[PDB]
Amino acid sequence: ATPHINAEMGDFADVVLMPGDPLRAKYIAETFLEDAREVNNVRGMLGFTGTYKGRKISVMGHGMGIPSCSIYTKELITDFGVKKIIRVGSCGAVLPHVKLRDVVIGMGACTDSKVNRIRFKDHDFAAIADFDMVRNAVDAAKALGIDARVGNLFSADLFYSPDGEMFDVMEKYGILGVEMEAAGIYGVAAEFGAKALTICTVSDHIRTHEQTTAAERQTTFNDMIKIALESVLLGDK
Amino acid sequence: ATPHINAEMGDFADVVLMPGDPLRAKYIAETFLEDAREVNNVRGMLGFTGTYKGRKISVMGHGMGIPSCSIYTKELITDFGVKKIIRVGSCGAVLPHVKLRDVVIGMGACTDSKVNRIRFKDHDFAAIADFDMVRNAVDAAKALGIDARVGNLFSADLFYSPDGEMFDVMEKYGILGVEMEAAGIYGVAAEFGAKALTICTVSDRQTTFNDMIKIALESVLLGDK
Amino acid sequence: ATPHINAEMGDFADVVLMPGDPLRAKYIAETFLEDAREVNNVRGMLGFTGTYKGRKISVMGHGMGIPSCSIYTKELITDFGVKKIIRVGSCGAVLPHVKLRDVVIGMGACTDSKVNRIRFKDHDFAAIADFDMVRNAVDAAKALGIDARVGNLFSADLFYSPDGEMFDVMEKYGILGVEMEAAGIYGVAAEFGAKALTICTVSDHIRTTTFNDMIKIALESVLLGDK
Amino acid sequence: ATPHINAEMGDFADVVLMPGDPLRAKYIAETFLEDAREVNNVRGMLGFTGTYKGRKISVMGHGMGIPSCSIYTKELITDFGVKKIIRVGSCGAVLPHVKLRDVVIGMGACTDSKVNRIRFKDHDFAAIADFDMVRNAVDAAKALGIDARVGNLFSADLFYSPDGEMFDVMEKYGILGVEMEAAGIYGVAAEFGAKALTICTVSDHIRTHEQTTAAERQTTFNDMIKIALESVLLGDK
Amino acid sequence: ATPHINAEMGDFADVVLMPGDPLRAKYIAETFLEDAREVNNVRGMLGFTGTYKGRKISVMGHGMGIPSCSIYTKELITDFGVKKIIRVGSCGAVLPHVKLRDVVIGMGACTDSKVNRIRFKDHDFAAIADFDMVRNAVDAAKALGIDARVGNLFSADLFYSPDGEMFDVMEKYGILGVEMEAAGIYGVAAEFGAKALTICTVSDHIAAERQTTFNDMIKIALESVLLGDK
Amino acid sequence: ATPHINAEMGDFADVVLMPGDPLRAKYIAETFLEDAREVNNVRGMLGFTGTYKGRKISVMGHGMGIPSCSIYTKELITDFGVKKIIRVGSCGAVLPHVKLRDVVIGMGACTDSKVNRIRFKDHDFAAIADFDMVRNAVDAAKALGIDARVGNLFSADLFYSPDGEMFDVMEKYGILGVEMEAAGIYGVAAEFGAKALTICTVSDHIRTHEQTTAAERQTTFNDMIKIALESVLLGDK
Repeated sequence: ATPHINAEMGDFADVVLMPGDPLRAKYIAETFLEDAREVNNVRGMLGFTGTYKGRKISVMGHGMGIPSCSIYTKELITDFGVKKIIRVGSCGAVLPHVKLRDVVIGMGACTDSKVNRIRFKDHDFAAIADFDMVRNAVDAAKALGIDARVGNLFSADLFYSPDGEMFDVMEKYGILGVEMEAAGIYGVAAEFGAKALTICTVSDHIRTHEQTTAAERQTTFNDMIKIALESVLLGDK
Repeated sequence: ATPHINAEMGDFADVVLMPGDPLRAKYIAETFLEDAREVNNVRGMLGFTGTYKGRKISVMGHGMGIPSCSIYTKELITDFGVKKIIRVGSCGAVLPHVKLRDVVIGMGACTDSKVNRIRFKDHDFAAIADFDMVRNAVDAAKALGIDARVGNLFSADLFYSPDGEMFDVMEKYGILGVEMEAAGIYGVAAEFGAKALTICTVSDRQTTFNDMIKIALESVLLGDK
Repeated sequence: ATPHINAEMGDFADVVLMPGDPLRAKYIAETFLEDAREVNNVRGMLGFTGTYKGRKISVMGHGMGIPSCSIYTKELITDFGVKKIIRVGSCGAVLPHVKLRDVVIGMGACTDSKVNRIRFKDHDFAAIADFDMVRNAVDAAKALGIDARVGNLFSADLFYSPDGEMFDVMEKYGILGVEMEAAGIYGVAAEFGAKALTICTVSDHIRTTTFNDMIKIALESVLLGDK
Repeated sequence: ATPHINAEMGDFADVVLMPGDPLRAKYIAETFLEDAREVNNVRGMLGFTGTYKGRKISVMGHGMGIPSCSIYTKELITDFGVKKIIRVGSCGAVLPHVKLRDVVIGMGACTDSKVNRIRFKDHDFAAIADFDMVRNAVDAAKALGIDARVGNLFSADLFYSPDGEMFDVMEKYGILGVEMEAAGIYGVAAEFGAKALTICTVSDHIRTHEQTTAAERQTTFNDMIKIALESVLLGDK
Repeated sequence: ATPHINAEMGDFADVVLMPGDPLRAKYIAETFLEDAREVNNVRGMLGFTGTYKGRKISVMGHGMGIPSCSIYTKELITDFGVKKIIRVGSCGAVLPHVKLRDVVIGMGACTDSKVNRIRFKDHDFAAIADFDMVRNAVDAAKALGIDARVGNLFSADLFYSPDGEMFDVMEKYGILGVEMEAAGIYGVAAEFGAKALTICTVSDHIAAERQTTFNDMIKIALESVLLGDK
Repeated sequence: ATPHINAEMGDFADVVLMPGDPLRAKYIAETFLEDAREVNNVRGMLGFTGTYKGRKISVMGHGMGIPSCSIYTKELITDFGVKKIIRVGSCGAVLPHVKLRDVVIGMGACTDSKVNRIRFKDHDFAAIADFDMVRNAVDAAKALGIDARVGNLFSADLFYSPDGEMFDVMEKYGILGVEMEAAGIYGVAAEFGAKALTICTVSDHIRTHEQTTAAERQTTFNDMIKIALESVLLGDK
């Protein structure tokens, strides 16, 4: 076990899907995986392992924010033999043509966190996904007939920012979705030698003010999960 | 209701105790409060309201790290009329004379987070607790036969430090304990005009945890007078 | 003697009150201390030692700004056995409801100086006072009928700051008073293992109770700490 | 014309290959393109336009360093209608089994430059390539039977680093190649709304001290040019 | 030889003049130097060695931007025994009384580059010229009857700056000229123990005239070297 | 009068020499000035005005550190018509070839203070002296048979630094002397539109370990003051 996961090597698949919400992890396990078993509940951060079309797969919450997900992703990689992490999250949109419930794939993740500067001697570390994982997601989505845009996310430390003007800058630079984790997970993946990808579903739009309910975020963003799971199968070929 | 809290104004007391672990919040509610009711379970971040010695009190998890607890504390303050937040958590000690099971009260919280720099035009914001709450907690501990240490915490963004350079520096400048939240909560309290305090037990013991919760709850009653 | 203080161990009490102005130190010594003697005059930075209600006490100017007071406080702590430093100064208020002559106690001090970042590997060091000292001062003030405000100071490097809008930021985050030293003194205290406190009187409002009372508060606060 | 390019709209193709070395640009024009004509010589920064397998294509030097290539790529995007830029460069390797003449594709670019912080309110902008261009390069390389790793570059401001320890940090975080431009070009592409990709050839090894000659860098790194040109043809499809 | 300079110790004089444009280096060699010989052409960054009034002089382009000129100046100093470097460039003006064609001598160079912060542990390194060289340049200009201002340049990383407001800040602080190199050259000079100076002519305010003015700058630079030898 | 100077316009000359120690200002007034009179004593920061070779000259302490000297120099400039400020101080050396008693003229001043960053939008402001004042000082020193070094000072915020390694960095980039004021004075002069120069005598060494006599130090001090005073006369011509 590790300080935040009461499990043993073997309990997790070598690929883990990770939403921020452990309740979404539960819904995914119950809906998409066969023979699902709970493999963690420390701090209520539910994780499960099951099979999807014969392929062993795990799904576990990572909590909100870079510091939270950095803990779980590190633990999975060093102690549970996890090779790939697919974050399956929600994000806010700033772009006019990005719509509620759109699926976005974060090839890169910008951030206002200091964690990567701490890692990288105060220079700019480009927090990027694994290329093959990005391509597997894109191809899985095309096979599924689900649209998906690929580009930059922005991983914010403050969901409630005092600096509203930063959204104008994000939009200018083509940021697809604003969430709170991708850059941190990508940093961890680089530090500990694993592969990672963040896929998000647009749960609110910052300019139009539209949003989804907490219940909707918890269970209904299934397009991204299908993409994630099928991308794993492509990855195995 | 907010995106992160499925409740309405009135469901929370004006004072909220917050451990990181929502299961700890459940434990606190079931152990210390009368008539405990679950008032939030969005994302499993359990929140409860009940009474302690007749005083309305809430307890809810804040999750791990500055960004997580920043969300919950802001929403409680701006949407649920919360006036005081007391974080009740664990910390790792750095000093030789700061023993295991010691109670530490964070009058200040250092951090390697950028959030307060974002707030404060890239200058040094001293992230501090509300003094009356600190005094209340010190007095409540004394009444219970405990000498709490009062001083600086360090709120880390990285539980798993890439290099661990900061540990010796924290020791050098007299930091009492390392955790992952206080500096963020204090920033929120300052930003939105509320009062906050972080209390921790040195974990690097069900008695001392209970002791800390008793300190927090009794400190609130002191503040009410 | 140290590079900036021509005195020897024993010349200073283990508690030193420090105004920015050395002539204010002279005034405090003549007004409050019995059998006061001058113990330093290097650079005109007048220091004195005497007694207050029988308690040995020193008072000495620290000059203006973090770099200046950092020198004097370090030398006092490392070479003269000083355990407690109490800065007694004036500050500007940015909050509407803070009044002229309000007393402010800096439990913390924000700053735009780089000194604590240099100490703290470019992270945020929370520059704080010693809790017991803060409490002693609150209690001493209350005994005199004064409700001191307890919270953050901001220690500016520039008295003539080019960034007026920062004062709005200070107001938004609840800064009680603006001066030029607290954060530096608190960094020195942490660095060298001592205790410090800054008490200020509000002398003006930035942008569009007496001094003797403040000194009494600081001195009486020491007596409480002794008990 | 623009301040650094004496040419007119239409003189450049909508895709431009750019080495930092204008003499490599000249070699590429003479060697890979038919009917190539010089379209720029301002400051000796040679630019050419010709066809590759019937497709109009340009190649032009961008000079050494972020500030130099930022000027040229900006002027090309805003004033000559250029839609895609492919940097075709050289780089130093820090990883043990990245060897001389290996081709590396920068899906991202780290940097110690301040330019993106200036653009992005002092936060972390993830300087990334256009995904489709990355995939086109990967596919072209596969078709050509040429190996090419995809990952992070590091765009340095100081070829001669005072801080040698930074190479250890690059190595730790899996940096494939150290050059001096990708992150700047990616920042310009984002700022002015175009698409970019950096492909490099390993010209020296920072650890073993193996290195190629100035002549070899000028005129023998042809694998990366084949990939770049074939990838454009894929993108057109 | 170095990866960016195909030449050997001795091919260069111990003083090198450097415009950004290698073609202007070629012009200088051809115009003011005798017996000029091309000594570098890697990346087309032309370098020449000749004599001016009997004194061995080199001139070579440095390309655009701090990273570019930093490579050339470093290599000239460490591998080619170069002692003094004089940048002879163009700049943009932000001050009212600074006119097109004015000659500015950069005793200092401000910058928005991170290179000196990298050198100097994230503190403020004042990127300054060598005093004697500045004085030689001022004295030569006087001898030639050319007026010159001595002050701060600003070395910008982005010719196309997203931050329009910074030019107001430069003006407020008396920046004489905005170019893209001096601060980097000065950092190199300090790092490797050589001497440097940047002289610029104002080419913009943010034909035959530009010629005369360019020549004037070159004459100041060359004549200042002679003064420095004395 | 101003908040830190209880004097009236005309009480100061248009040139003010400024040592850190107000007692040194008194010494200078008594030793070099005719008909000296005290014109300030607020905070014990003694200032005097008199004549040197018939020329009106002032001398006033500035206290220790950037924040202290920034207050005094600003007030002299905006409210007392002061055009030139000459700091005359002591400094520590880091270079072995820089000897105790050397005279150093700070044409530039590096610093670890944030004050110039605050002024200059977080970029690098080169804190410099006025060129003519530097030249006047070099010439005055020559005429007195003294060879002054001209280059960079480093203005430190911390006389007792926790960062011992910074001295190696200073040495590496050729810093001549370490003091605590020059960069702040130069920042003020630039902000409020006056001219400044800092001259220092080397009084200690961080790397070497010579030791002088008080007699030698007073001679050298006097030498520096003569240089400052004579440099003013040169500038008047």
